[PDB]
Amino acid sequence: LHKEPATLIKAIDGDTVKLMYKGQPMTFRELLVDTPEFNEKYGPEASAFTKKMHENAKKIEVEFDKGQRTDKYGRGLAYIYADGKMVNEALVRQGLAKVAYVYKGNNTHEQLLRKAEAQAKKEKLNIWS
Ligand SMILES: Cc1cn([C@H]2C[C@H](OP(=O)(O)O)[C@@H](COP(=O)(O)O)O2)c(=O)[nH]c1=O
Ligand SMILES: [Ca+2]
Repeated sequence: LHKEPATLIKAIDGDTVKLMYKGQPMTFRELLVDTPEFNEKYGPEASAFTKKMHENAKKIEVEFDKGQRTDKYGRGLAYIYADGKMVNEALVRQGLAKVAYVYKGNNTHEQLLRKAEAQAKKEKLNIWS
C-alpha cells in the first residue's frame, strides 16, 4: 500500500472526515472501524478525538487498500494518517472504535487493528469500560 497526500477540509465525526484528495473534496470513511454515532455513548468523544487528530496534523495522508476505493455512498475508503500516525488504529487503541466492516480484499491492516482493540479492551478503555 502507498500513502498519498490529502488536506483537511473539515472534521465530520469519529470515522468520517472531509478531505481534499487529488484536488477534489471528498468524504472519507475510515476502513475497518466503527465509531459510535455522535448521538450515542462515546460518540462525542470519538468525534472529538478524530477532529483533534486531523486538525493538529501538519500532514494528512490517505492510504487505499487493495479493493474498493469508494463505498456505495461515494465515500472514499482509506486508512488515514496524521503526521505518520494511523487515525484508524489510534481510535481503536483508545477504545473509541471497534474493529468492524472487515471485507475480504480491503483488510490489509486487520491484524494491526485487532491487536490495538485487544489492548484497549485489556485496559478497559472507554467503550470497553
Ligand atoms: C467501512 C465501510 C462501510 N461500508 C458501508 C456499509 C454500511 O452500509 P449501510 O449504510 O447499509 O449500513 C455503511 C456503514 O457506514 P457508517 O458506519 O458510516 O454508517 O457503510 C462499506 O460498504 N465499506 C466499508 O469499508
Ligand atoms: Ca459509524
